[PDB]
Amino acid sequence: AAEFYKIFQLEIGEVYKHPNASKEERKRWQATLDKHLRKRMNLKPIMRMNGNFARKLMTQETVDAVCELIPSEERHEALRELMDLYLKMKPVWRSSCPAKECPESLCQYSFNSQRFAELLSTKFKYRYEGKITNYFHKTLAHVPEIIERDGSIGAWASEG
DNA sequence: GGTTTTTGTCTGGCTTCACACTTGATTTGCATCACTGTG
DNA sequence: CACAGTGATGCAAATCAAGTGTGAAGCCAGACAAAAACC
Repeated sequence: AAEFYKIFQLEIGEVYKHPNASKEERKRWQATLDKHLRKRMNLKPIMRMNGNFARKLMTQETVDAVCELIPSEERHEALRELMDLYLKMKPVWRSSCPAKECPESLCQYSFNSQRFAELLSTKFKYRYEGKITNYFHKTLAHVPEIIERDGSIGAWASEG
């Protein structure tokens, strides 16, 4: 979700049309996103991101509120489908027992991963060519093997 | 079988607690509300 | 889909206070009378 914050922060300025930008433009995008977040979702800017911020910003209303700052309807649809895919994927690895708490999300995880992969490769070409983050690689590749090997993922987390 | 312990009873009579109703008049319990905090 | 708080508020539910005449239970008397675990 911190990387999604960065994605919104970069896309609010329409980087896909302007490949080059200055740190002043980056700070402008920072300020606009932070203001609109505090105005609509009642959040605050935080220096290093935490779990409560992650859960709040991984909501459909996050994109439903940030689309007002970007003009492109194609970008609106792309962000909406990206958020939908991530929210479908989250219960698989956050469930305390995915075999008896989200079988519908477990049965189509591979198809959702393929759709997310193709969307990242095509519609967000400006960031994910030759560089993909560790956590997206893990989430898109190794989750079904982990759930088949162990039985659950969220039970073995470090929140305790 | 003996021996000791462990429970059972006997009826008249005593105290002690629960209840039978009803109409309010409190007092107790538990869910709601949007949030933090360790990352 | 982290989970245990954080306190004020509000409504459902439990307890009760008033009245007297009952039932139901526990126990007192001293004595007689069956089960049961070791020889």
